[PDB]
Amino acid sequence: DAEFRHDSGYEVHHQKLVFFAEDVGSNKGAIIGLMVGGVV
Repeated sequence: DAEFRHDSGYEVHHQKLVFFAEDVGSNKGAIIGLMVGGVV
């Protein structure tokens, strides 16, 4: 994700992708909520 306004930062070799996947996994919950609607 944007660690700060989509700033640059390769971080590491591929562990960066691993972390991204985790972010994604968790996010899904909030994502569904948004799809439904905040006031829904």
